[PDB]
Amino acid sequence: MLQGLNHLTLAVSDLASSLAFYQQLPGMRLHASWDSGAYLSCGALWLCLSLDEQRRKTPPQESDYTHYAFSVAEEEFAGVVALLAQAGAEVWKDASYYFLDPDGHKLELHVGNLAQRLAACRERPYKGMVFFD
Amino acid sequence: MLQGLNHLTLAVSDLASSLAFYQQLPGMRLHASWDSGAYLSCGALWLCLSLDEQRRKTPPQESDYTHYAFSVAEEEFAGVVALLAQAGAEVWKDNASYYFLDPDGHKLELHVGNLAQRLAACRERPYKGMVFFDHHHHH
Ligand SMILES: [Mn+2]
Ligand SMILES: [Mn+2]
Ligand code: NI
Ligand code: NI
Repeated sequence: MLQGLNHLTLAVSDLASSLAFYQQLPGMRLHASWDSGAYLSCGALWLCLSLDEQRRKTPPQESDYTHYAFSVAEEEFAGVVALLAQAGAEVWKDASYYFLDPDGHKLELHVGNLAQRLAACRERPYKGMVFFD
Repeated sequence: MLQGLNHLTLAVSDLASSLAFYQQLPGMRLHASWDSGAYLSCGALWLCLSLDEQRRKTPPQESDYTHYAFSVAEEEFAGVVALLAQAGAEVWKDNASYYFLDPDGHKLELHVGNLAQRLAACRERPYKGMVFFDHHHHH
């Protein structure tokens, strides 16, 4: 039986460039690096960077909505966003902040879990929404 | 401070096709669905499906190595892979890991072991040019 996400692996074109970008994020931690990848963690998240020359840096309008979001407390959301604004991180769309990584992977800062989102969705459902017990 | 992965959102071309696929995985559980998306959980993972016009069934050779792996216990790895083999899930890379695609071509994986165990394995035998940053006394 599946117990959860084991690891998230992102294909990167320049490992040193990607390592600088993720090391600036508070909570991100570098455990090891080698010639074609690196191992990082962020809380329980095991993040793996994999060097891939068949990885393009893609502008956000030319990729789909697949994105990866990281948890930030409400009291610290404003701080982290200011840190990425000062760093010059490019935003790709409009309690969330959407920013890309050096290769164009769509990332997000988000406050709230799945339980708070379903509760909000109960009080105001989307079109055709069904809840399952 | 970033505390961890908040949610993983996958773009899908057929929402109903995708929910059949992910619900076939034991432990994958559906909480809500609507016209253009769904909310699922798997342990602590919050998985979100988002219906997208601009999404192709991408062949594995035409996409990069970005993939998403799910944890399975050692005693149950064979069962879950056998379940996906009988279901006909397309494999995207040879072989404690099993690499399979979802109906849109998102690269997935089942894996036994965590990052602490992989780091231990890597220190017994490192990759090319590997440098470790958690202090150890392995020789
Ligand atoms: Mn999101
Ligand atoms: Mn993997
Ligand atoms: Ni040894
Ligand atoms: Ni020591």
